[PDB]
Amino acid sequence: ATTVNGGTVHFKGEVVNAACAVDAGSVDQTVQLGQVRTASLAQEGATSSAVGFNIQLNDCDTNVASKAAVAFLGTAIDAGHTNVLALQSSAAGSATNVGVQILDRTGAALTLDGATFSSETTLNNGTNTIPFQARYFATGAATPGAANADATFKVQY
Amino acid sequence: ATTVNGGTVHFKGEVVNAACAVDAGSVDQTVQLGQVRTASLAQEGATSSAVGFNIQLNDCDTNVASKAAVAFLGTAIDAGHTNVLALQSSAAGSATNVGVQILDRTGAALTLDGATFSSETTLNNGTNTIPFQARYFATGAATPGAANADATFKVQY
Amino acid sequence: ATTVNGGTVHFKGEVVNAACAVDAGSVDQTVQLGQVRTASLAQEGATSSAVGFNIQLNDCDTNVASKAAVAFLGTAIDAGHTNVLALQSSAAGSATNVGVQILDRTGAALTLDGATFSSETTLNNGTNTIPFQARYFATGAATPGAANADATFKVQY
Amino acid sequence: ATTVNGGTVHFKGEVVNAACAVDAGSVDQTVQLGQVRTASLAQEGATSSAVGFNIQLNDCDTNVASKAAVAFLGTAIDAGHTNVLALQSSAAGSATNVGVQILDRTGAALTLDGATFSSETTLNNGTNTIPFQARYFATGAATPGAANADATFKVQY
Amino acid sequence: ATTVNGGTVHFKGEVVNAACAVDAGSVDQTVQLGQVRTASLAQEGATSSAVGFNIQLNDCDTNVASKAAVAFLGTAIDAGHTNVLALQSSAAGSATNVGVQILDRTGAALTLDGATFSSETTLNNGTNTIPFQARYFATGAATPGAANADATFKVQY
Amino acid sequence: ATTVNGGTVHFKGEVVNAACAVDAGSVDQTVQLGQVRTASLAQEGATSSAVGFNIQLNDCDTNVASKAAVAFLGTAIDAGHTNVLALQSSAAGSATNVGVQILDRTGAALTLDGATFSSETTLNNGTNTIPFQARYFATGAATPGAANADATFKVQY
Repeated sequence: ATTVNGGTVHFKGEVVNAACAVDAGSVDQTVQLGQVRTASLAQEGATSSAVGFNIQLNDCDTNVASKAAVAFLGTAIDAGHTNVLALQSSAAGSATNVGVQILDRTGAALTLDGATFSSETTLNNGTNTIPFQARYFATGAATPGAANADATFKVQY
Repeated sequence: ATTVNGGTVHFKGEVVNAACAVDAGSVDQTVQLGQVRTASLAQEGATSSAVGFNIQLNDCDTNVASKAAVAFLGTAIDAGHTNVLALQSSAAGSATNVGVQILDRTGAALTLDGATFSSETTLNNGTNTIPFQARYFATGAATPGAANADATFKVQY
Repeated sequence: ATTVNGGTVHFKGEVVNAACAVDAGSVDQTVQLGQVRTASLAQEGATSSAVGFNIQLNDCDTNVASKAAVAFLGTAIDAGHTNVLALQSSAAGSATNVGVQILDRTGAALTLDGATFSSETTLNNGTNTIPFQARYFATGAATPGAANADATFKVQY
Repeated sequence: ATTVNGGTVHFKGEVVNAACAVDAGSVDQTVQLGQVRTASLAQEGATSSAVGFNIQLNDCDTNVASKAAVAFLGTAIDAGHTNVLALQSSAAGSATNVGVQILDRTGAALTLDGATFSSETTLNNGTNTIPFQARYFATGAATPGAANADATFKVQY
Repeated sequence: ATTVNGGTVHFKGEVVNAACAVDAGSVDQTVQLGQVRTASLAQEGATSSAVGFNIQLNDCDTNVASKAAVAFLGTAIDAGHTNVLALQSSAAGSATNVGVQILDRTGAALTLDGATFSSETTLNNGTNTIPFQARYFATGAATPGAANADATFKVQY
Repeated sequence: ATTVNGGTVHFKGEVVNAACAVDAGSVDQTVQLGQVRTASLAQEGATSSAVGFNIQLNDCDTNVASKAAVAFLGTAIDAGHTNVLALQSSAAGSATNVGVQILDRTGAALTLDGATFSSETTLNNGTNTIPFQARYFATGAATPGAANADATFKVQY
């Protein structure tokens, strides 16, 4: 009695054929960076502190593959600096001459092409986790405003 | 001085005459499933792990009705299997011979007709929450690709 | 002062005498299919992935009728295959030996005659929504080009 | 080499001398009304729900004029009811004893004479938009069939 | 080799000459209201709970202007109640004798004329955000059905 | 009993013979730019912040082709500046001496001819995504008004 309709529910997923699958808690997330002062970013080559995140992998069989690495794809700020993201801004006066890198666990930047791969990682029989860091990078004088970036990634076995 | 026009803002809502109303945070949402390997879906009757969601109800008076149940409506993959969604794909080569079910809290699939109702649930004077789960189901051999589903629902008092 | 004429505005609507009326957002719409490769459509009986749409009904009284179904009317590609649309092309070299079906929620094709009706659907006191799917179908070898189809429909109480 | 003629292309436009000009996307458009049941239109004074549209104005200087209003011109169904359109039908048995009004943002009908003007509207330096609504109106008992209306308009500064 | 055409991409934007510009994430959005029971809207003067939204402003210089306020423009349900939206319905039997207001941060309704402005707001050198609320309002007895509204806005410096 | 006709439904799609097909969610879309102040666009060579979009590809086989790139086709504002769109305006006083570019992931403008191609991109076995950015560009002094652009594209394997 007194039946009423509801709303709508969507679904998102994938079916892949590889060694180890990507956890559902890491297909889309949001890492914060907080704020950073212009006095810490004065000249070219300036660098702030870094925060970290991770990529979780589940149902990981060692008998079909041994190691794993990743690769990233974004948008360079300049053809001279081929390792810094551009700014996925809101087209309403964001910051100028800034950018964010991606640091490997070995401690180096990555080439944003989708072909440069990172170092290897030995796996287990189950849950595996690979950490990464990110930090701001400047190519000169900094300006106040806003800053947002966005990128995708890709793994290899 | 210097007045400038803005943009446009829309509104969506309903007015219903029933016992307990649907929360605004659950008329439209998006639950992720992540990924799943083809090796876990080999033969007919294959089953992966399940994630969960919930439906929130507010302003719920016990004096006009006691219990509540739901029902779902989608699209079957086959007339033999009357409890599995089809794939609301992008018509660009998604996965084949897969599908997603809906598991009740009593632990059974539901008939996608909009007439089969679930078990009852005792209510409170205020916020009430009913949980559900979903998981992948196969009817044979699996293929790589993509997978998206979509369905609506309907309650009863 | 300084009065200037404007343009012209048209109106389209209907007045029907039935149980439940058709929403204004679904008397005329356009569903996309994107693209599809010829390698996925090789032999007779080939099938691609499917996208979905819906028909919305409003002001729906249960006291005058209980269930509802639909029927479609188009143009067959052949008298042997009485369930596939032809191609409402632009007469400038579109694709050959392709076509689009309509899948019911029970998971079957429909006979394009305007007399074959689909399965029933229980109604509410208000907004009701009935989903459907569509996908490409081939009767042999496929050719590149373009593809457009068009059809009408009809309901029953 | 191998030159072939094409087709024909037309042009439509105006040159006016006033404060603010009419956008090209609103000299001719088509607003739908969907359907409406005869049970909602039973006696004289019956009223259905309303949909809305808008008129867009561009290059609007405030220094030459301040406010603006509109006026409409159509065909009355009766000399007693001087605010309801007639039915621009197809002379093949459309609906009887129906009609459509035009509601101002202040919430009143308009006199279809081309001399009754609406309320004022303060302007900006650029894009301005004035909304309006329309709904069905009856003067007695309704009949099934079809319904189409058409009208023009005129502004004032 | 094997070059294939793509689709079509559009663009929307504005160029304004003022103090502080409107963020791209708020020129067009959609706020939900969920559902509301008829028992909470019984007599004239009835009121339900409220949800909130905000308007984001970027690249905001304090040296050219100090404060800011907004104004709204819609369609009144009645000339007696000059602060309640009408219902931008689908002309297929939506709800009757309902409506939605707009509450300022000072806690008052707004006059839907496009000339009544709200209270001031002190600005920063960059991102600024102004919140607002909305809730259902009734002028008598409520009916079941649907409810949709739509309005535009306009700022001042 | 009491059968009533419905409306009309259209279909749009393509059949192509290439390596990787275009997703249905990206044959036609609309990216917003919001607003931008005239003070940020003062002289020739002025530049605002950028927003981003992407092109999704599905059912992508690596065994028939390896890399992919795109090309664009629009309308230049001048024969001296062969990389800036014109303004697909409404012929009612839009902005003057503005325009929008397209930035590659390598960080350069593109020649609007339909023959200049972008950089390569390594592919996967399935879903692939290629990002791009867009921003306003000026060739002198800016004017207030409106701004809309439109372009098509084309891929290569």
